[PDB]
Amino acid sequence: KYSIGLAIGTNSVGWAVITDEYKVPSKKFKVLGNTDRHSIKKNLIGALLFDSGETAEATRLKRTARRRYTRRKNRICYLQEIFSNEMAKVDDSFFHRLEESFLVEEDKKHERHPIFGNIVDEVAYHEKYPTIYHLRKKLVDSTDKADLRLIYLALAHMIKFRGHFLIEGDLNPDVDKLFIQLVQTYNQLFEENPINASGVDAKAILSARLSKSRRLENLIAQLPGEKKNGLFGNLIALSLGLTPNFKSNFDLAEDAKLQLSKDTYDDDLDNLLAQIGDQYADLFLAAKNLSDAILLSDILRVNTEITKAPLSASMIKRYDEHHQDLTLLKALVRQQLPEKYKEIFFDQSKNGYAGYIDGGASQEEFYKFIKPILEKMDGTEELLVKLNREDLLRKQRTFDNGSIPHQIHLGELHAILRRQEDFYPFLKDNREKIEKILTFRIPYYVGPLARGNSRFAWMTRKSEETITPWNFEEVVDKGASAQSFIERMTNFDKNLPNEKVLPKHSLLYEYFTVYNELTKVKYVTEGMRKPAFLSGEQKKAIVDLLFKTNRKVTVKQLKEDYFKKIECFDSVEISGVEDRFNASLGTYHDLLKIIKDKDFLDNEENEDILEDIVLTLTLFEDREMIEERLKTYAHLFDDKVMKQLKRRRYTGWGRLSRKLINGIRDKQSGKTILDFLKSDGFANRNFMQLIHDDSLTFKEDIQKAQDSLHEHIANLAGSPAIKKGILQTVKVVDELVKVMGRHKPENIVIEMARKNSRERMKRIEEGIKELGSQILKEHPVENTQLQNEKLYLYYLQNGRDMYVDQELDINRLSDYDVDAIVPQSFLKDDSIDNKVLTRSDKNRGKSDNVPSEEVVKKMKNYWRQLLNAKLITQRKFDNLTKAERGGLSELDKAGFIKRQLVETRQITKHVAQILDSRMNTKYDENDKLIREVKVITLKSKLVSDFRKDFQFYKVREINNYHHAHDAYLNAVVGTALIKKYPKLESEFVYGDGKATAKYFFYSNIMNFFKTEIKRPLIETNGETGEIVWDKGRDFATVRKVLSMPQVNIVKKTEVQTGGFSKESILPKRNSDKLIARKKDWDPKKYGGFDSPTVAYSVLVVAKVEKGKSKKLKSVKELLGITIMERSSFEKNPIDFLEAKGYKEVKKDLIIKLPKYSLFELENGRKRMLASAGELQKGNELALPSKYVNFLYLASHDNEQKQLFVEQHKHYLDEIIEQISEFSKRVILADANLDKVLSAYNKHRDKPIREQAENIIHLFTLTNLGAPAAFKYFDTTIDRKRYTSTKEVLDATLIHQSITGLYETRIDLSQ
RNA sequence: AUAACUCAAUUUGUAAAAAAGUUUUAGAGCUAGAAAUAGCAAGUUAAAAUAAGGCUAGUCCGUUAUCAACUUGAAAAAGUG
DNA sequence: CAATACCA
DNA sequence: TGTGGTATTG
DNA sequence: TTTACAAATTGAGTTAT
Ligand SMILES: [Mg+2]
Ligand SMILES: [Mg+2]
Ligand SMILES: [Mg+2]
Ligand SMILES: [Mg+2]
Ligand SMILES: [Mg+2]
Ligand SMILES: [Mg+2]
Ligand SMILES: [Mg+2]
Ligand SMILES: [Mg+2]
Repeated sequence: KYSIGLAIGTNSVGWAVITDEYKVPSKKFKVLGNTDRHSIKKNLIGALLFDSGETAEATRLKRTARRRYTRRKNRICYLQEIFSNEMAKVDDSFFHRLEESFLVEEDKKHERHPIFGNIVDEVAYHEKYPTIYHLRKKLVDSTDKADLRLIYLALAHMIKFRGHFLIEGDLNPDVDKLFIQLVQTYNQLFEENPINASGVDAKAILSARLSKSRRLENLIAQLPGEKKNGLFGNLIALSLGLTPNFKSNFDLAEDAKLQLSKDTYDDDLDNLLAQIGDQYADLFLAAKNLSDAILLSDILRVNTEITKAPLSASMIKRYDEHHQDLTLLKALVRQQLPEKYKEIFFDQSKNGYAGYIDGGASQEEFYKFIKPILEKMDGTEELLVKLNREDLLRKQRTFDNGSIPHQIHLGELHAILRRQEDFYPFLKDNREKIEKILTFRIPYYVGPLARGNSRFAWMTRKSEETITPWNFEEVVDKGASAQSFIERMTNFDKNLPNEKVLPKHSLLYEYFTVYNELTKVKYVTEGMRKPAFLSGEQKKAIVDLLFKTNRKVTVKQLKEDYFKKIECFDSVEISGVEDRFNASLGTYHDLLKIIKDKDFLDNEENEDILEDIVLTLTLFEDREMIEERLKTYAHLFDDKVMKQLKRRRYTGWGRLSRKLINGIRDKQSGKTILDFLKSDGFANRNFMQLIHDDSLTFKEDIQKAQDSLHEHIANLAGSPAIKKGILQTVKVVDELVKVMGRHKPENIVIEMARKNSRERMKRIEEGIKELGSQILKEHPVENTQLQNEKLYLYYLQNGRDMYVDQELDINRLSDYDVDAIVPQSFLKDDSIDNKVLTRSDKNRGKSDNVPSEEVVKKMKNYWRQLLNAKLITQRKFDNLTKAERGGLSELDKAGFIKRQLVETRQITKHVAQILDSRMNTKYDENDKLIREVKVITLKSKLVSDFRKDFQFYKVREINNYHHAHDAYLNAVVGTALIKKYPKLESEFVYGDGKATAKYFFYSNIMNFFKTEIKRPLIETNGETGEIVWDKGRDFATVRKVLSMPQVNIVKKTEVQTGGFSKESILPKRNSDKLIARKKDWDPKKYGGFDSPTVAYSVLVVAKVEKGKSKKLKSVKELLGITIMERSSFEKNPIDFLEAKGYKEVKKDLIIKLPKYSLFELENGRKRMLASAGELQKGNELALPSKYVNFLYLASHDNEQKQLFVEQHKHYLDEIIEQISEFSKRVILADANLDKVLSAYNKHRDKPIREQAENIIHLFTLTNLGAPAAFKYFDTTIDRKRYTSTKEVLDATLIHQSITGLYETRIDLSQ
């Protein structure tokens, strides 16, 4: 009797019920509650709206951060624990004074001076050590016995802020020396061509505070006859951390583009050295050394002969220079600009020095402020020099201290420990403990150190001790934990669910892939009548001769190196492989290079061992654990080989198990899968064939060896945003089926709808750096500017034309074109992957295809450079160069066209599967499923084109009806489509020369609706005779449906979750709005939080005390229960409310009111709950469809439409009138309405297009939900808010089911 | 439609870490003047907190997902036009 | 208790 | 961006 | 801000059920 239409979105689900003749039914539904109404008429069409479902990222970030905080605190605790006794002998209350430092003097239990406990000693301390780094340096260098408190302070300061762990090994803090060394190995390599390094200050040039490239050019500038692109130049550039290509230096064909910071460098250099010889290893090693020394050089900036604390010395340098320069600046301003002195050094709100030190001004803002002040005056040259160096008036605690490795803090810590252990025995006994406190780090592959109460943890205990940094290796089972880290995420073999999957780089797996690809190769020569398979002997010969001697195997190598040299063929045609084999034996060659024993690798006896080794290399990444794991094989190799093996690492997992590949044997033959791959008589059967062959036993054994709705939907792949929509639409369908008397629909039609700046700037920076371009230095940008498409494309194309080979102009982007690589008539692609910036799109070649062969030939190399620089992707490149591969065939065109109407997205298929499996649950006499309900999926293009062809226009900003209308149209068009063409069920319905034909077929699939293109008035199906569409009266029905005033729009009521409030930590203030950051921290003294989020409101009817005498007065109001207060209120609401001050609370009248709670008042006017103290607009403006269509036409053959617009331009005043009466009845914002009427009367002189486009903006005044601002023409209209929820307390509350068809209304007159 | 492999791109989920920022306190302000108020000297650092907190007491957990109303029911869930 | 600006 | 909390203004 | 890891998914290709 009926079908269902569905439109699934990220913030909405549209639904509709249709009958046989495309009508939507209307029904009487019962109304519950305490009001007048017993029932209500409802149309069976509507839409559910909801806030976006969120990902789990933020929660994760905060969680991990939390853990870091508690662990840091623990570190400090360990330290103090060690210091306890001996500190008790010296100062009874030192640690207590430390821990209560935050407290106001009034609340302190001890003296207000932290370190010593009296004014004179404290002032003395600060006088001697103005910063902590002074004390650090003192304690590192001096030999005197020191106060235990200062020792503690230094150690604790080093431990609390320890630095990163991005560098492995030990650091011992130079550049001149290693530079001389590089020159040495260079000149000792190139005797005929020497370099003169005399008078060259390598230290000042390389450690200079400049960009790496500039410094490179500075160094090269001191070398005559030497250029930056030369070998030595590339070595220095390697040391500066650029991306040099040593190809041109060594006449290579393979580009030696090698970056030092890149993780693959250590293998890139082996790959390169294997080509030019091993004499050159010295050189590159020296280069790396110099690179390290340079890195240490941006960090330290102080001679290592003065002290063993270069870092602290550097901070002290910052201090001294800040002092001197501050004195200088003060004097200068005193002399020359005496009127600006107060502004600069006294006002915190002005970004001067005062705002820099005492205000919220950053170093960048401060530098911005004094730049023209320094420029305007005289004697401020070097100050400007330091300003451009970002080295002017530096603080010591700065944003750029993230460079500091933990090894140097560790260096100072160790030095201090060694220094003072000569006086304090406990420092001697606890040196390594403290060092480990700074050093220890929980491995990422271990996870939280939990004991059964963490859903995130996986680590296994080797003993039931409390875990400390010092007993970690003995208590934690590192191996089992590291293994569990991987195995809890990896797949099992689908075919054998109890078997683990092999490593992707396993030798056996690669043998499998190579043989599987090899088995389906065929060849023909002159003498043979038909192409033949490769035999077992041939396959083995090819493997041994080609696959075991070459990294990759090409077709040419197959022909020449095999078919010519062995089979004696001068010519042969091959069909199994393209250009070169996809599979290869990479691990075989890796291990061949490492262990240097082909016979060992070829011996079948060593199979298990090699598999275990590769497994170890894959499963782990820790070199120590890898080493311990490989110990059982230490007797088989030399120590050198053992270390090389240690360095070798792999990642990634296969798809099949070892038991599937080479374990299970066929009962009759006794052969495994791999055995069949290597030899199978005449029929070289595939893995797919072996697995499905009824004459073998594999299929038998495999078939032998073989989640609620919410969980199922949650486990799908996709954004949680769309998943929310999926669950919601399932629930909607359930309710609709319930409404229809528990009868199932005939059909269900579903349609599914289709920061970054940082990533963009990153892409462009790395790309340009790879390209070695200067365009970034010549044309500097900001990430916010890259939001512009043409500019982003400009930088991605290195400021060149993508079709012509010429430079473009940044200032002329408005004259250029953005062309689509594959025409948008075929591929609806809006991404950068299908877009390109060119001067004129006519230069692309033909507009009917991929860019011409001419262009491809002209630009291929440039595109290659862009590819290697990651400025374009592989897909973009392949699309750009398709013309040399025959361009777009007709098959491709037909395919694209059919893809424009046939959904292929996996997630939608999952939706259809869920619905289908929920509806059809019965099987027939042949044990086959009975499909009572047909689930159809369409793309949005069908309904969109339908609306555009018969003028059922959509304007989103008028109201929310368009979702529901979309669902309806989905149902109609879908059912009609399959009723007309029952053959297309394979394409649209869930479950189990010609190119031109398919093209024209799919391109005119929707022609049966049209009356002329010339077709009959009544459209039926040829075989059945059943009428599918009546052009005379069905369009009328659709038009009546879209014109229906009442449509069930329901905003999902949701409890608010998340953070308690704004994170801002505010200063103290006299306001009850402030919230304590800790239990005893009175916010009037300490400041705290502000602006909490209400989880849900609550209706309270009770009494409150009034006046001095506390007279009980009856009240009725809304109380906002915050997220922080929720658990307490839910534990015992009465006690909570009474604690709030309420008395004699009517417990049974307590009503929970989440956000978006709906209330109705007088003239059909509605409000939604935005908070406990604010409301949202609750009504929908049902504008008559004539006005919607008129607006659509006016705001955007065409001449008939223009004539319609001009003949009906009086519609404007009518639309304004409708908006006006609606606003007067429901919105109640007279000031804004006056502004609107006035502004509209102002621009009544403007063209019709413009007036329509700006009338579009006016609907935000009447839109459902939260009020917002909008510009009519140039007049901004500020939002009017509903800052009181009082009127709601006497309105009628409305409880709605998911469709809004079931209602319970409560008159809040109590 | 499905399976294995090659190349690339995207998305989701988890763990271990760094540097800032903010807040209160501690870095004896000095003179003149009864008084607000002038004139000048100064500033770079540190401690502690970083969701209130919880029991399961761990070097653990605390911001995702999920949620009309009513009848029941501790609760989970069923039922109701 | 408006119009209303600023904030995260 | 959008939108609910807050102090200020009257 | 940095490091380490797994899984789908899309889409250009080779071979199959
Ligand atoms: Mg805490
Ligand atoms: Mg030179
Ligand atoms: Mg600071
Ligand atoms: Mg190939
Ligand atoms: Mg590994
Ligand atoms: Mg939530
Ligand atoms: Mg800080
Ligand atoms: Mg509801």
